[PDB]
Amino acid sequence: SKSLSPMPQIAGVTYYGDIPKQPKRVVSLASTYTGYLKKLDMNLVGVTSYDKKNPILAKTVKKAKQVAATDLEAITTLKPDLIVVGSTEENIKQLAEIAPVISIEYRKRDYLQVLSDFGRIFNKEGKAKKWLKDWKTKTAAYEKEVKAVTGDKATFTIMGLYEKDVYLFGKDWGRGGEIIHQAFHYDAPEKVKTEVFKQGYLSLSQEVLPDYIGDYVVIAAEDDKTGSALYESKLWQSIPAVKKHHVIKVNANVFYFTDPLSLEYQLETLREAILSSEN
Ligand SMILES: [Cl-]
Ligand code: NA
Ligand code: NA
Ligand SMILES: [Zn+2]
Ligand SMILES: [Zn+2]
Ligand SMILES: [Zn+2]
Repeated sequence: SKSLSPMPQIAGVTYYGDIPKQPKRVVSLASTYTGYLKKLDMNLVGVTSYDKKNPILAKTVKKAKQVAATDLEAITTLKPDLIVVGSTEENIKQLAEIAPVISIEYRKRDYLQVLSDFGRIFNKEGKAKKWLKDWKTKTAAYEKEVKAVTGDKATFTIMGLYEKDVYLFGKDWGRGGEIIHQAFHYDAPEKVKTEVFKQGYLSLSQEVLPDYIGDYVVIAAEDDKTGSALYESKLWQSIPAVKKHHVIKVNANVFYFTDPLSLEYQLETLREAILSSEN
């Protein structure tokens, strides 16, 4: 009985059932996408734990219930007309019995394309287009502002800390890489381009970190103590970028994401942090 989405065929997008064009009660089970749906003025009745822990996005979804993909009863009771999942979810069959499902395979469309793709699915092209135009202009302007500080050839490395582990990231695996490498067009060290960019991420032992850091490093973490032992180490303190105060420590609870709401916060945060590196 719902007016239907035109359900365009788009790389990475799979539809289960007849997707509504104008869903009124959306459950997002994919934190990668929740804020895209919010930007397009969807009514989110269910979101994920990650969404509730995202201090920027959470402010806009207070009325949504936190749910996990296993919460068949809670999701049913929310009476959704659309469920959104990532393609690695394992109970899509059961979810699609509750409501139509859109399943997205990560990385098939880039962080900007995802928004315009949802614009086509929901006939919200104008909202997507306006946001994307503003983003293009603003990021070009900000690229000039930050390269006025660093120079145009400065290298950046994206890093994240989790538990006792260290990771590097490329241009399209979160942690600020989309803004640093795609929006600001900062280069990365050669070793990062060669070893990290294709896969998107790389597990590293701490002792080799100096070899992967050039001018600047952006480091994501979920709490301000995860990195404490690393930061006090002689190894870390030996790195030229560290000596120069070219370390930018960011809050992973928002910096994991690439939705428009998270990005707006990240963009201003990174712009200000690059300026502040020269205080
Ligand atoms: Cl932050
Ligand atoms: Na966590
Ligand atoms: Na500023
Ligand atoms: Zn129950
Ligand atoms: Zn550029
Ligand atoms: Zn400096």
